[PDB]
Amino acid sequence: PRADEFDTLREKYKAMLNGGTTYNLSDPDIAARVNAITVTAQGYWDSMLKDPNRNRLWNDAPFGSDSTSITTTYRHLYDMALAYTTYGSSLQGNAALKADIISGLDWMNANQFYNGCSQYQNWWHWQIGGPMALNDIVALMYTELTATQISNYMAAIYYTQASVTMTGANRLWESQVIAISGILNKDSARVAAGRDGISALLPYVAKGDGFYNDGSFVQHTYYAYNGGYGSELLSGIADLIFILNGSSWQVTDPNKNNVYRWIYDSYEPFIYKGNLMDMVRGREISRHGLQDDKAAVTVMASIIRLSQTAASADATAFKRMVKYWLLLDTDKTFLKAVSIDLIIAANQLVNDSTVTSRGELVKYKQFSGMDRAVQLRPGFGFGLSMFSSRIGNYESINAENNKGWHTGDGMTYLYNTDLSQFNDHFWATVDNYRLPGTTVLQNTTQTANSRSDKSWAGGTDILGQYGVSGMELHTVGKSLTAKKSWFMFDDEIVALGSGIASTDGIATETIVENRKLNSSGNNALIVNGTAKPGSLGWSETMTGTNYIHLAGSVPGSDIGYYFPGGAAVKGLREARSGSWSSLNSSASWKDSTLHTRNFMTLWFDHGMNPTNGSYSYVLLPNKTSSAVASYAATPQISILENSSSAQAVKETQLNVTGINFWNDEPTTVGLVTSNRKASVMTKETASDFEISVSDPTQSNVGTIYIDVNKSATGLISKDNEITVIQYYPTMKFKVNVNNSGGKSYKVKFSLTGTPGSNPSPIPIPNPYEAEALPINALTDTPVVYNDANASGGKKLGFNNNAVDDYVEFSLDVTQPGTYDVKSRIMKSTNSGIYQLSINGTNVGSAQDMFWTTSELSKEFTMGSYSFTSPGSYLFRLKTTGKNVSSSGYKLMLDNFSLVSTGIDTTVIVDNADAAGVTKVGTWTGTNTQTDRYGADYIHDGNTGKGTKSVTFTPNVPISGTYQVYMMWAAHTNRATNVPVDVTHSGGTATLNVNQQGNGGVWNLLGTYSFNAGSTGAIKIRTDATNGYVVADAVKLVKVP
Ligand SMILES: [Ca+2]
Ligand SMILES: [Ca+2]
Ligand SMILES: [Ca+2]
Ligand SMILES: [Ca+2]
Ligand SMILES: [Ca+2]
Ligand SMILES: [Ca+2]
Ligand SMILES: [Ca+2]
Ligand SMILES: [Ca+2]
Ligand SMILES: [Ca+2]
Ligand SMILES: [Cl-]
Ligand SMILES: [Cl-]
Ligand SMILES: [Cl-]
Ligand SMILES: [Cl-]
Repeated sequence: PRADEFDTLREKYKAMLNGGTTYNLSDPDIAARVNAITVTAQGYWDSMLKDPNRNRLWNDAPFGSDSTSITTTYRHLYDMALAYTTYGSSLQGNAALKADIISGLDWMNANQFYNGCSQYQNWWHWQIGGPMALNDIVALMYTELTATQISNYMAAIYYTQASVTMTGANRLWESQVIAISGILNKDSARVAAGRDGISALLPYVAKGDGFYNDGSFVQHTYYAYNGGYGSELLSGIADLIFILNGSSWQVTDPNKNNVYRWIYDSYEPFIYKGNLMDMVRGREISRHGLQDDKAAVTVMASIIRLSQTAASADATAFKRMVKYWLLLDTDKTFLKAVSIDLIIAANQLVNDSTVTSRGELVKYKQFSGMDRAVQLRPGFGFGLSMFSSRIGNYESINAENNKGWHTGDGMTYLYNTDLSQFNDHFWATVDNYRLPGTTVLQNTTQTANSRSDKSWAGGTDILGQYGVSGMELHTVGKSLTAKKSWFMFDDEIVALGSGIASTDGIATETIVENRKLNSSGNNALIVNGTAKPGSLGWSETMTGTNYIHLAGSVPGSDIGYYFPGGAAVKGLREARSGSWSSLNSSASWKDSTLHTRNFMTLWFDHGMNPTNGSYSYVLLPNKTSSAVASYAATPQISILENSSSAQAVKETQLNVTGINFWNDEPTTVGLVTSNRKASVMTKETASDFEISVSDPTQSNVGTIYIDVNKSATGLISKDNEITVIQYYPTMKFKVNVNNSGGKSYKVKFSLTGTPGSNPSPIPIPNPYEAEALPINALTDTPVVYNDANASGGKKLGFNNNAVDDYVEFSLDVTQPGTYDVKSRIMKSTNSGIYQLSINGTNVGSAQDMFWTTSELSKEFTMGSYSFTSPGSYLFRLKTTGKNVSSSGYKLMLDNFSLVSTGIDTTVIVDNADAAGVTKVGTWTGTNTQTDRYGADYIHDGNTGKGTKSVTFTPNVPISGTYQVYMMWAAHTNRATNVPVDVTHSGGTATLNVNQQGNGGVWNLLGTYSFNAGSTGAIKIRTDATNGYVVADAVKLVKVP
C-alpha cells in the first residue's frame, strides 16, 4: 500500500511482459522466443538514431506531421527494453542498451511526447498507442529509472489520456492505459478509474454494439464481429481482470461473470480445432497476418488468462478446451506467436495430466443477433453466414476486405481435419465471385456496408444438436432474390433453394463448393462412381450428376455431395494466383507478394434472368466414396417441399423434420401448418412429439399459430410463450413471439398414456386493453395515462400531430367469426377523427371522437369485419381530421371489444333441409302458395290428427337468449289452433298458432334461453287441429 501493493502489481505486470525472473530455457519454445526477442531488439538498436542533434529516433518514424511515429518509436523502444530485461537474452542487462533506451525516452520527453505537447494529426497515437507502449517500457525499466524520469513519462500519459469517455475498444484501451499508468505512478485513484472504465463494456445487449445473450457479438452497429472487435475486448478485459485480481482495485462488478460466459457462448463455438471462424471476423478476413488460425491465438490466450481468475468449474472447463486445441496445434501456431509468459502457461497446461483434453465439441447453435449459425457434429463443423435488414452483408472500410462482396450471401463454411483450408492464403487466391453456398450474379460485385430489404434470416433448433436456417436473399443494388434454406442433422447438411429470380441480365449461379486442394491440386474427384481427370485446367458441365466425392488432402477431410433428383453441376479444377493487396490495400496491411493455390469449384447455373429457379444438394462430410454412393441410393433425408411457399426436409433415421415458412398466410407441409413466416423443427419418438418454433423476421409482434396433424394424449413440457390449444384429434398451439429476437420456443407433447382433457376453447379476450396491446406500426408515440374511469384503470393517449398519423395494434382473435368492432374512448378536449382499418381494409366510416357533453367515456361502434381464421390481426386507427372544437388530433383510447353478430348466431331450419328435421307420420309437400321459406312446405293433409309431428332441432352456436320465429303458408283451409312446442333450457313452452293468417312472414313465438348444442327443439303437433297443419321454417335470433 502506497508503495508495496503497487510494487506487487507492477511486478505481476512486468512478468506478463517478459515471462518472469526465471524459466526453463531448455524449453525450445521459450528458447525460440528469447532469440526472437534478442534479434528484434538488436535490429532496432542497430537502426536507431543515437546522437544529441537527432530529430527522430528512427527514420521509419519521422516526426512533425504523422502521429503514427509516436507509437512506432515507443514500440521500437519497447522491443529493446524487452530484450534488456528478458531472462536468457544475450542482451539482458546490457549497459549500453540501457543507456540508449533511457536517452530515447528522455529525448521523447523533451521533443515529442510530454505533458503539454502538441498532439498533431491522429489522436489515437497520442492517447492510446503511445501511452500503451510507454507504459510497457516503464514497467520493464522501472528499477533503472529515476523518480523524476518516471514522473515525467507518467505526466505525459495523464496529459494525453486523462479520463475514460469513449466507447467500445477505445474505452477499453482508455481503461488499460489509465490503469497501468496508475499502477506505475502509484496513484490509487487513477487505478480505480481504470478499473471502473470497463464496466460499461460488460452488460449484454439486445440491439446495436456488444455481446448478446444468444452468443452474438455485433460491432459497427450491423456486423457479426466476435472474431474482430469482440476478440480485442475479450483480450483487454481478461488482462485487466487478471492484473487487478486480488488487489484493492480488483474488478467487483457482478457483470464480470459475463466475461466467463462469453467463452462458452461467443468463442468456443467459433473455434474449430484452432481456427477462429472467418464468418465472425468481419473485415479482418482480409489481413494476411491474421488468418483464421492466427486469429484464434488471442482468444486461446484470453481463455488461459480467464482460467487464472475463474471459479473452479470454469477454470477447469477453460483449461480443457485450450488443452484440446494446443494438442491439435502440431505446427505450434500458438506457441510461436505468444509471449514467454503464455508459453509457460500453455506448456504447463499440456504437461499437466490432471487436466484432460475436452475432446470434440458437438452442438448446434443459432446466433439470431448477428444472422449466423454453427453446426458442430462428430467429424465436421459447419458455419453459416447470412445477412438481413438487421445485419449488413459485409464490411469494407479503409480499403480493407475489398473483395468481400459475397461473404454474407448465404455463404457456407465446412470445417474438418484440413486445418489449413481457410488459411495458407485461401483468401488471396480463391475466386471471391464464387464463395461456397452463395447464390450470386456471375462475376459481379455488391455494395459494401449494406443491409437487405429482407427480414427473413434466422432459424430454429432441436435437442441442441439439429437445426434449420433460412435466408431470403436480395442482393443489394441487384434485382436478384432467392430463398435459401439449410437443414443440419447428424451427419448431413441439406441445402435448398427456390424462388430464385432476377432481371439483371446476368447468368445466375449457386456455389456448391470451392475447396482449396493439396499442393498438386490432384485430390481425386469421383463423380457418379467414376474418377474424373485430376489435372489442373479440368473443366466440365456435368449433367445427370447424382453424387460426387472429393478426397481430402488429409485423413478426415473427404467431402461428399448428393444431388436429389440429379443435377447439372459445373466443375473446375484450376490453379489460382493473387495477392492480399486485392483484399487489403490499407497502409498497415498492403502486401503484394503473389501466391498460387489450387481449387475445386462446383456450382449450379440457373441461367440468365431466372423467374423461379431452384437447387437442392446434400453435404456429406467425412464419408468414403462408396458410402456417398450408398447414401445416394437410400438417402436418410426426404425433401417434403422446395418451393417459394415453404422448404422442408425430414431426416428419416432421426425422425427430425425442419421447415421454413416464407409467407404470412396459412400454409401446410408435412404434418405442420403455420399461419405466419416461421422456422420450425419437429422431433418424433414413440412416446412424444416435440416442436420448436421461431420468428426469423424478428418483427412479428403478435402470434404464430401452429397445427400438427397428429393426435397427442397431453402435455409433457412447454416454454412460457406457448399456449396449447388442442391435444386430439390433432395438436394445436400458438406462440406469442413479441420481442422474440428470433429465439426459439419449444413444446413437447405426449403420444401415449390415457388421453387427458383437451384445453377449453379460448374465448375472445374482451376487452382488449389498449394499454397492453403490442404495437405493430406507428407515426407518433402514444403514452399510457392512469384513470379510475377507464377499463383496467389505464387509457392510451395518442399523440398524433396531423392527418394520416396512425397507430397500428396487434390483437389475438382467438375464435374465427364475424365481429362488430367496438372501442371505448375516454373524453379528452383533444380528440381527433379516426378511421379504423383491419389488415389494410377500412372498417366502417370515420368516427369523430370529440364531444363536449357530460359523459366521461363512450362506446364507439366502428363497424363489422369477418375474421376467417383465428390468429393475429392488425387494428389500425388513422387520424383523418378533427372537430373544430378539438385541441388537436389526439385520442384517449381505452380498449377494443369484438362483439358477435347475427351472421354467427342466427340459425334457420327449413323442412328440407337434410339435417335438423325429424318427422312423424305422413306429410305432403307443394309449391302452390309462395308463402315462402325454401322451395316448398309440408302439410298433414287435414288427417291423422294427434298422430303427426314435425320437429325442428336447431344447432345453437352459443348458449344464450334467442327469439324464436316461425314462417308458414297461410290460406283459409288452415287450422287456427296449431299447437307448437318450444323445448329450451329450463323447460318446454306450448302455444297455439293461427295458420290461416300471417303467412310468408317470420312470426315471433317467444324468447327463451337455449344451451349451445341440440338439446332444444321446436315441434309442431296436430292434436285437435280444426284444419290443415303446415310445417315450413323456424329461426332463432340471438338477443342482444
Ligand atoms: Ca480519454
Ligand atoms: Ca496450427
Ligand atoms: Ca443422417
Ligand atoms: Ca431431375
Ligand atoms: Ca435481434
Ligand atoms: Ca405526426
Ligand atoms: Ca384500458
Ligand atoms: Ca320450406
Ligand atoms: Ca297424441
Ligand atoms: Cl549510431
Ligand atoms: Cl528506421
Ligand atoms: Cl471502438
Ligand atoms: Cl402502463
